[PDB]
Amino acid sequence: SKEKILPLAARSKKAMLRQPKQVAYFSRDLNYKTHPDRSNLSYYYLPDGDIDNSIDLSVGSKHFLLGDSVELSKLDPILLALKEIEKESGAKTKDRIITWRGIMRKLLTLPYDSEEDFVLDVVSFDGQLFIQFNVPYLKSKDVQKQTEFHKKLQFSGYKFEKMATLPKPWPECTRKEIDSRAKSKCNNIEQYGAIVRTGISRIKILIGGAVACTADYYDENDPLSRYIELKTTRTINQYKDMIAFEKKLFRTWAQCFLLGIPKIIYGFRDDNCILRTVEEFSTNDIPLMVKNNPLNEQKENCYMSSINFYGAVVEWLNESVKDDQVWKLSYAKRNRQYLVLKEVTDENEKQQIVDSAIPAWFKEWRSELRN
Repeated sequence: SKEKILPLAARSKKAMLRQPKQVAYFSRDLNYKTHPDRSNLSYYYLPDGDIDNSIDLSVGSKHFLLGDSVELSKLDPILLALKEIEKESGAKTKDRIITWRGIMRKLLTLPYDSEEDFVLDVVSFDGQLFIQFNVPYLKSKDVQKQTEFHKKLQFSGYKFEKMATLPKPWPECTRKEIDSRAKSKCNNIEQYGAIVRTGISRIKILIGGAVACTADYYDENDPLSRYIELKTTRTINQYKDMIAFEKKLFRTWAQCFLLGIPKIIYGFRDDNCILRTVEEFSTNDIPLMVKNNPLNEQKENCYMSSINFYGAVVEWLNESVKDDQVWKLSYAKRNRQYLVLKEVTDENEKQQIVDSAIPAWFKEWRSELRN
């Protein structure tokens, strides 16, 4: 089993970035059946009075259910989307890299935020690298998932998301469902997402993304501008707080910039899970705020280095695997020097990984496509 080593300090300054461009959207139901609709597409709404009212983010914690990552981190929604893309287009797309935003954000953050361990399938069916999490690794993640404070934090985030949104546009949204947001559950299953055909170097990449909610409505021409991402962290009170804040904004900027989402509404929950203050951000403004901070003015801008490293990673991916060759891309927190690109063999793990990642529905779909 051949293996290739990619140094962690490698950079590709040549590659420039194409602007993000959405192609299609989806609405996964509560039964993990993805549908091509905007059922879960919510609308942002939060007056200043609500954050003046000291809303509690911990109420109804026991009701917080959540699905499992094994069947969640699956390319099946993107696979269906591409299925109709080639259904009416009639020809395979030039896109090569297909994955989820989580892997991309993790590998962008790697040069400076390297505290991550993961294994990535590198299946190359039909000359289209369907990178996604290794399915046996997903089962192992359940043990690695393990407490109560972290789950409380995710519940705080989802409650903040539910409190600052609306199932319908504000005009048609009746008062009863305005004053019913706090009495609903927090389902971590149904989501609204879309596929983005971004670009780095000379490779077209399809990335799915769980869109939190649109700003005021859905713009039929440039939907990316109207999209908003909702996040919340502990309130800032000292220098260590704002340093952790800056790291969180680094990773959030990486996430949004890969999806090309301009706005960031960023909550500030206190010690006891209560929202205290909120404030907004623009995606393009993040590096300027970070590198022009009057407080603790003190290196260089990690954004360009991360972008160049990600371009080098894309070049590595498109140059390493030739065709229909499954690999396993992994990184250990103790490595800190290289990327582990090993290929799996024995014609059993390869076949089971291919079947799990790509259902036969897509595999048979390409058969008539070649016809």
